[PDB]
Amino acid sequence: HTDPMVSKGEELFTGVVPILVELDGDNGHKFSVSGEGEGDATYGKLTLKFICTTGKLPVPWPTLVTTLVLCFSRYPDHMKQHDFFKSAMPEGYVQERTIFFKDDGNYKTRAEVKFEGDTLVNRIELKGIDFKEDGNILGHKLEYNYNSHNVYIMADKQKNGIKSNFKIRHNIEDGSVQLADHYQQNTPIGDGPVLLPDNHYLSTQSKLSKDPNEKRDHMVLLEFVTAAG
Repeated sequence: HTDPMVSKGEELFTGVVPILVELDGDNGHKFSVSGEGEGDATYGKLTLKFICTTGKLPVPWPTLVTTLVLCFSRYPDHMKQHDFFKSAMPEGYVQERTIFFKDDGNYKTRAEVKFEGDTLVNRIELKGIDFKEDGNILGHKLEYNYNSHNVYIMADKQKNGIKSNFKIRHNIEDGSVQLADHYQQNTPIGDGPVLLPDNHYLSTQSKLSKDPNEKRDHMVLLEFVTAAG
């Protein structure tokens, strides 16, 4: 890369980076989720296996996919200047979201994504309120799958970061659809310079699977993210 700042952020994601994901979540049903796996940013490849360490997960697994490391997205060479997530490393960035579920409750998530040595760590705290106890979320009426999406990344120059809002559409078991309206903002942790991008997209593609030898409530995730625009 002609740009040495781009060479700084890209050097941290040249090969296979190990990932660790931790989530403390909360109507007020408390739970915890631990995730482990690898990330290959040269390909946008994501391989993660999450485990509900507190027992049964009180929510459906697909509703936590967007919450449970966009720094592993594959940014094309002519777009490396627009990679905010990698440019904030290794100090990291804070990812905050409010996920509105149509005719149900909402998630409020605060995340710290940073490097701890060779390991990329994702710290999440999740607060969910105003959910229906027998609704789709708390009643586990969502199917165990996921769709492909294109999220619009814009930058906020007054926060020195990014912002994005997009719609995730979960599939209800009866054939209907549950809307999860996302609002997202990302700010850098350190004081150093970062890459404030132009408007672009992130094309996502996910697969949900189960480990036949795992007896705890878990989710296997295969995800590919690539930027476009």
